[PDB]
Amino acid sequence: MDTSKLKPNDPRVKYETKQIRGKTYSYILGEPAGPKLETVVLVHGWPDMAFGWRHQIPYLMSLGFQVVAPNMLGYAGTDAPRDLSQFTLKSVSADIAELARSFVGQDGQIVLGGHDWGGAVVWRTAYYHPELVKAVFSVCTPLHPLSAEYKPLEDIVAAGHMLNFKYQLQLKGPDVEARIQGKDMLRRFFRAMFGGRGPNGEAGFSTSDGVHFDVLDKIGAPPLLDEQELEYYVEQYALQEAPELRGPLNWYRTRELNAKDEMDRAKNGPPLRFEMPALFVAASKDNALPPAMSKGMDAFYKDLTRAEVDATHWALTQAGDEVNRVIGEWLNKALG
Ligand SMILES: CCCCCCCCC(=O)NCCCCCCCC(N)=O
Repeated sequence: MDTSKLKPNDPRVKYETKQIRGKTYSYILGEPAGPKLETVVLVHGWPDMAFGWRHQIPYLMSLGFQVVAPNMLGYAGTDAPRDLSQFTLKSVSADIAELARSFVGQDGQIVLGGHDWGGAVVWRTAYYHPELVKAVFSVCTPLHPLSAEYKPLEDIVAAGHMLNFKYQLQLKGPDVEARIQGKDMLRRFFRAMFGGRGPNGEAGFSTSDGVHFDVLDKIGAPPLLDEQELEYYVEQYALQEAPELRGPLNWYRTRELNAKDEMDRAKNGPPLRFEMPALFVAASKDNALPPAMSKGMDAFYKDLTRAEVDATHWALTQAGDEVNRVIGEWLNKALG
């Protein structure tokens, strides 16, 4: 079995859809080499897609795992509902549970893995659906406690707090959705998000201000995507109806809806408490999700393995071989 990363439209995997909780979900499905050990479900974040797991998918297949990597709500071939309540962490966790059980049966279990917003999804999925999740891991995204209060992010950052998330104000508003439309702008956006730079070192993205629109036309080739990977992201994002980023950006519009869900759990539901084997892979150079943010995370876990790779936010690809090894060795211990 060939273990190198997926290429665009790689024939080693299948590309399918299923109706899941009223929505069409598209996904990558890779079948195990050998008798199946487990089914692994992998969950990307923003602005990624299932292909963001292209280093992990064939690796995990070669280890004996069936792999299901959906394009998440809003992305590529998956529906983008207009109703923001579909985008909450609880509703998307329920989508993941139904999709998982459509492969493993209602009584089955999965290994669950996430990155970025997907990392937040998978911790919530393990909390909402402990019947289903046998082991869970996240790259970059630490646990965050159940919301006990709702405060507008504008007020939080105006008091000088959570300043690494201030870019979420721009993303939640109209500017990015209105300006990044069509394949020409999508192409410049992805050159920016995957590290391309301008003639005087201009960056296309900052955690303080979000997308730097006025440098996008000067951004050069991204070091973290090759030319056909970049065009694949453009083509797949162009599957969404214009404005193409409405779906992905809806992940920034749910702070109040998620707070409503989680204030109820903070007062009446069970505590945030993970009894199943868990792994957290921090990324040293992620400015949006810095390792120090994982502070007192260990207190919420019976069995948390920690790792840290020296990589940017795009650790799944930039450090794909290292992340694969960390996951495989942890999974081997967790399952054995
Ligand atoms: C822990 C609190 C709850 C989870 C919050 C997760 C926030 C996810 C998110 O907003 N990710 C977007 C980052 C932007 C990529 C940066 C590209 C530029 C580059 N790295 O080259």
